[PDB]
Amino acid sequence: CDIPQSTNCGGNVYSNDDINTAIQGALDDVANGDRPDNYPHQYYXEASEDITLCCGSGPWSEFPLVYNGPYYSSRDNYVSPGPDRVIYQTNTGEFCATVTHTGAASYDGFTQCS
Repeated sequence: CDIPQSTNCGGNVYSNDDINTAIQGALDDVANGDRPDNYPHQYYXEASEDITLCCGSGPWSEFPLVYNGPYYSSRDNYVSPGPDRVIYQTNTGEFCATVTHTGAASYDGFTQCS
């Protein structure tokens, strides 16, 4: 769907530019064989009960959502991905959702941003 003007991930508010930057960043990264901290990761889901995608069929990818993006981490300079992520349609770059570990029931769990 169209990138929202802003999104609230457990207190961290990101703009449409932060979101777009994450997706564009991830696509460029993949195109050049640079996968910072091994992201993007595949998003395996439609079975998900608390995450609603606003995009079509998979495959779906997930990449860290951060300020002054896009997220980047290097061989000798580790940078934490933080708790927030963007999910996009792998083959098209279509925005699907913003999710976060913040406010989830377990450390590895996710909830949708508002």
